[PDB]
Amino acid sequence: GAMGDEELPLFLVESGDEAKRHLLQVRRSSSVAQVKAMIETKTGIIPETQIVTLNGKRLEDGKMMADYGIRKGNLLFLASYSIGG
Repeated sequence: GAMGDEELPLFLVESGDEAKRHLLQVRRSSSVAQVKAMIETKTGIIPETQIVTLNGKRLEDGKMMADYGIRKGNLLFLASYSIGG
């Protein structure tokens, strides 16, 4: 509606392969649920299994980027659940 920057950039670093890098713009107030929603739009990995991690912190449900005190174009580490057993 008017001039103003709300959304904030981000950096996706695949844990399995550092070569896989993807910069995505998402609001800080955006919760990991919506943020990861985009992460799926680019990677395709189901959210329920997508384990993202901020600066030493783990991405929880309902938690917003701002909750982690992130910054414009903050670093994010992408991960995925494993079998183990």
